[PDB]
Amino acid sequence: STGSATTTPIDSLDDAYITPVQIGTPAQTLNLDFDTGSSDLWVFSSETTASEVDGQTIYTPSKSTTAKLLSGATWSISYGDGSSSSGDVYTDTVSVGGLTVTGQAVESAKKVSSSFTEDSTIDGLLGLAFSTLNTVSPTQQKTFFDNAKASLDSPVFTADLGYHAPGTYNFGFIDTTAYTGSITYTAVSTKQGFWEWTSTGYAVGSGTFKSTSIDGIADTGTTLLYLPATVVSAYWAQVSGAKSSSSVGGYVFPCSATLPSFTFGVGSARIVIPGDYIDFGPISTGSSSCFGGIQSSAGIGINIFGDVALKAAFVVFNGATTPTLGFASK
Repeated sequence: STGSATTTPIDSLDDAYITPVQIGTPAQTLNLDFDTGSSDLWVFSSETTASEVDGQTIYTPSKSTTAKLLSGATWSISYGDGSSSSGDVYTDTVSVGGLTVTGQAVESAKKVSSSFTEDSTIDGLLGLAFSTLNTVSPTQQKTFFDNAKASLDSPVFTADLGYHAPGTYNFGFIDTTAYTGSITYTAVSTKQGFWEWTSTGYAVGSGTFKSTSIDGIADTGTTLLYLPATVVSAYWAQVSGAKSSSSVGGYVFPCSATLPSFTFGVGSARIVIPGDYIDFGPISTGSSSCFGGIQSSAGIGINIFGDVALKAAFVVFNGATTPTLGFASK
């Protein structure tokens, strides 16, 4: 079996992408953020504190004939940005673009941090990292992808994110019309529970490619590209007037400047991120200072290949026994 769903940017900056997901019987449609950097499927619900809900669509398990409380199970998650959520667990039927899983753990939020409350367009997250990161206690739960794996024609999912445009998430098949050339596959390490891989180097604009190993994770739930301070200083040194601002919390550049491209290595192949994808607009409305898409990973502890990098390629997440990541130009 296969699944295919459209993913849409939440705003004009591609801050996040939402995909419609059907939960329960009769179906309740929620717009979820597909996250390859986490492993929990959690939603805003009829149990969430009324003051912490601001325009989101909520899941109501009492209105679903297939919903069952997972007695005693609780979950608690904290993200890299400082945001958090916790609550109880239900099992229910979940479908993504025609692909149905029965008995999926659906984590019902009782408490959510202000970061989630502010985003009225996001009804929850659908975790696609390895099930070892799931926060359900005492019984750890499987992700939607892990539960669907047996039914799928191939144990894969693909991410095809658009630049200021909708894209696609496919499950169980590789669309050979969505990319040009061939797909380069690279080894994944599952030791930390992420889609962790090693990039073979980088280039700034039309400069020479520097061969160097950059270990990082493929994360659809992170907006920006976070790389080591050395690489990031070499990129921003090419932008006139660019500087790191402590007040802003990262590199900023004059909105009048043209940004060079950034190339990252995948084995012997090159993926080129156009300069426009690195522009995240004014820091405040009317400002002449613009926020950059390539930032330092020094304060994080891990290099992250987020949406800025992923939307420049057709990306294959191969969940076979020996997992691999595939990259192709598009």
